[PDB]
Amino acid sequence: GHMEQLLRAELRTATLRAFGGPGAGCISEGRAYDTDAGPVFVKVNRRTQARQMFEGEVASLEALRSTGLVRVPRPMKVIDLPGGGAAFVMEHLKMKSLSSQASKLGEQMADLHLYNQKLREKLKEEENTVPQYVDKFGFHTVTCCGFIPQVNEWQDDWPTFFARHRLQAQLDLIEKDYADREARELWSRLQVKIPDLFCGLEIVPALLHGDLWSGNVAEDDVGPIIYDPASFYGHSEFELAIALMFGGFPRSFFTAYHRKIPKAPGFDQRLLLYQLFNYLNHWNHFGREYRSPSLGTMRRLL
Repeated sequence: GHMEQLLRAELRTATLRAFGGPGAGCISEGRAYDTDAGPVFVKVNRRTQARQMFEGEVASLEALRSTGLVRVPRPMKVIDLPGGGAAFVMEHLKMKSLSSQASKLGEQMADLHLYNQKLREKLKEEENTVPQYVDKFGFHTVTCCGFIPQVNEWQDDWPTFFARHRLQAQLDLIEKDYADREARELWSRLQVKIPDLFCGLEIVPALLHGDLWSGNVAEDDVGPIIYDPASFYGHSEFELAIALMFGGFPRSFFTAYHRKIPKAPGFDQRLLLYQLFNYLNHWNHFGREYRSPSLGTMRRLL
């Protein structure tokens, strides 16, 4: 069976009539189909690592949806395609661009980073008493930021996790593909200074969307919607690094967010360490074009 007949088999509808345009106006890829059981959105990708990439997104969607705090599209099915790759069926929402609900979202995001912390505090009262806190950084599965199968192996210390499984992840493929001299030299000097940027700070693992830029965030008649997660447990300030970079966010959004999680001492230097990951990752996805920002950033830190 091809794409439409396979979608009909797994969704149990005879209709699957389509509507909408490229990503319904917001999502980068995708088409919307009206089926017997209401509407769905289908994302297609014909690379080999498509299923895994999509299986990472369902874990991400599964984990944010289970906190009740933010509205994400409900995963539905992941169908392997005969011509290579996979299709990912999901609940279809109608989406406007984030304007009025930018106040509501900043506090939804703020709650989401504090959710796992409210869980630890419940377990404290539970222990002394005469739904599960995550004490480590990482994720139970491979979620992808793009088409790079990432590693979310649980590490206990955040600077450790981030340096080896985020930054080194990227500067390794940058060494293989580009053989960039200024990159390896700068990275060897930076890697030692990272521990000095998190002193005077206690970090409680926070569940992150993982790619929260202005183009992965919308709104509804009901409220704000986020989508396209690359989720893991990390440092809440990381979530904002990509959000700032391509700034389509209203000041509404950060006025709310920082009411609950205010900017801690050292915010503005760790901001650079996190935007550094995104610059590297974009170098690897989009070309040498991101070399000037990537290196100018490690230059800046030192």
